Amino acid sequence: SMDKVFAGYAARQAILESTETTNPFAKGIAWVEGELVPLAEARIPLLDQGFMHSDLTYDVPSVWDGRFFRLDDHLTRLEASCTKLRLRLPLPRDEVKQILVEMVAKSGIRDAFVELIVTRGLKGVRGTRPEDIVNNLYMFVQPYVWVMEPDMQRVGGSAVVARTVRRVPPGAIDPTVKNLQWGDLVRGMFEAADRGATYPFLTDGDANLTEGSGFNIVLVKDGVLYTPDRGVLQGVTRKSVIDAAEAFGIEVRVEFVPVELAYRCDEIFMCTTAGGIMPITTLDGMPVNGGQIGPITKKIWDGYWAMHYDAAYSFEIDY
Amino acid sequence: SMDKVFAGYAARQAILESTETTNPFAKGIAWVEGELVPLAEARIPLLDQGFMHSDLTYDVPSVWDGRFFRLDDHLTRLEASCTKLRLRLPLPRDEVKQILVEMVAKSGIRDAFVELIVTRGLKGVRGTRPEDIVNNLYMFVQPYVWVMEPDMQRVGGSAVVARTVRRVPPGAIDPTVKNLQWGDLVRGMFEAADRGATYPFLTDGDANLTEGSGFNIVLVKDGVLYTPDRGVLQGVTRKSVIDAAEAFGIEVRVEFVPVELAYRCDEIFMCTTAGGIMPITTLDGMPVNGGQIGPITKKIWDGYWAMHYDAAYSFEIDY
Ligand SMILES: Cc1ncc(COP(=O)(O)O)c(C=O)c1O
Ligand SMILES: Cc1ncc(COP(=O)(O)O)c(C=O)c1O
Repeated sequence: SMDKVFAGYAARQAILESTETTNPFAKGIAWVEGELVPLAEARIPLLDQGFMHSDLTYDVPSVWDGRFFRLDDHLTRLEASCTKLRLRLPLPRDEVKQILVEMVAKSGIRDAFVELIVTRGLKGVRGTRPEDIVNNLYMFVQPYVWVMEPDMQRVGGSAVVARTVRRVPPGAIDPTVKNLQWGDLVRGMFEAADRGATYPFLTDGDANLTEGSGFNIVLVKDGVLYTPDRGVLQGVTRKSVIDAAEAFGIEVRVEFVPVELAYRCDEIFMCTTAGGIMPITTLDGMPVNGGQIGPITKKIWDGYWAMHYDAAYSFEIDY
Repeated sequence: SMDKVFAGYAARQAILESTETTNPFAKGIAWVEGELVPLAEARIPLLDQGFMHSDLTYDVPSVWDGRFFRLDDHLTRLEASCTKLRLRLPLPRDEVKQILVEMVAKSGIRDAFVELIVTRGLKGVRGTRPEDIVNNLYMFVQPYVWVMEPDMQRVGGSAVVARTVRRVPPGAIDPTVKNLQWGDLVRGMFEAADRGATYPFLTDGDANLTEGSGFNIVLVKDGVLYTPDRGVLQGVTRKSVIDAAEAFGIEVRVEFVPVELAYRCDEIFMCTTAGGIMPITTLDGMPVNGGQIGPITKKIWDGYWAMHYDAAYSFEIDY
């Protein structure tokens, strides 16, 4: 049912575009210091510690066909991330939700990438008394972003297990805290391109799989799903994959996933908010179990997008 | 001869402060997109990938008593860092040097912290063709920053070996590439404060010392200097420490430094551009070999500041 999903998106894109010459927010909208402004014009202070030392957390809910998807899960993860970094969401949570909906309405964007950022503020942890630290908030709405483009999801992507880089371990930086410190992940993207592939899979350096440059990894083997427990973000897409699998009666094991399972499994897909369910059909230059998108991947694919119209996981925005 | 160095600084500081209310650049000046602006007013595009994914490198030379210290070393390290990250300094190096000198002069600042930042730009590595990527440059000059303030340097600070966090390993993020991804270092600063100390010493997760939140670590035992080789920034202050130690006939060992050596060494000091030579007299709540600043620390301290008037390591700015 990719045709239905992608055709609906192509149609809504054409409409969105024809608003660009008259709606200054049609290419994205940003919230900065309580003002709304076109995304291409948003500026932040050079001295903000979110920039000076990437001292921040963030989270990215999405809108599809005018329905916010699992927004409360994203806001709850954001607050959990903040707590773990000794940050505090600078506005009441219900007010933040209110602003996000309004921002989407003004943009007219029906399929949107939505980002919230909480930074330490203008005074850094080093030599500022904690009582004088004032956290900052930034939010923006932009057109939906594809870690895997629709036309590649019909074909499958190519991945490698990275050998020149490995994932930052939790004892250095907690990967359950969503953060913008992408040094290892960018190295991985460089390595995949050098090796003639699109996506990097990073190990934990101890012969287990973790995650990639903006996605969780799922292996399928003998009808069972396998996905890394430790060392990764606990994605909302992954959580939706788990909800779908259980509804379908497919076993899911969130556990230590040895690198070797990647070379003898039946299917592979990545999952993430900016793109959804993303099949992988070659691994280290070899077809994954024959090279075709697998049946369980397809079932999860359809179940994920179905959830976007399910009131238990979504709500409709008034534009 | 701390008295002379610090009293000279205090005097120049009183002059600078007296002008804060009439020189608009006296609190700092920034270069953004070819424009010079007061530092407190400088702003960068929200969508710059230096913010969105901390996809950048940086470097921090300094000015002392109107004399740039080792600027060409810092600029060469910046270019080497750019190369490792596949970035390119956006202006010719000699034009970059000329702008900085101009910026210091306009500010009137005689003791300056000078930062250069090269970011990926407005288009990210994920989903932009490399040929369409355009790196951005930001620079600023601000009053000299003290990781350890003069009064504390006369007496020594207190550190802990961090036990809730360890340093990001090189196979994840190269610590010789100066970067603003301080997730582990901020955790270290929190841990130190939680424990009633100031400075965190992070290990490599294999029982060896690395560096801290903005500084290298040097141990002194039986007349020999020891400082970690792998897993740390190759500090320009550390390079100056080595030049001074060789000048004095003191042996320096840049090698693997087991954590245990910190508990039985004779002296400890930190070194960094933002403060210079910073003695440590208590470790994990215990005195370091008596709790007094050691004689080899004092010799390195004096020689470090003497090098700031040596034409081989510095040049005078025309204000
Ligand atoms: C490193 C990383 N892992 C996993 C994910 C997937 O998380 P989620 O499904 O909540 O978007 C992302 C999100 O972009 C990510 O950046
Ligand atoms: C992590 C880290 N280690 C060491 C240093 C010391 O480098 P340098 O002496 O060149 O300033 C710095 C400087 O702030 C640093 O951030």
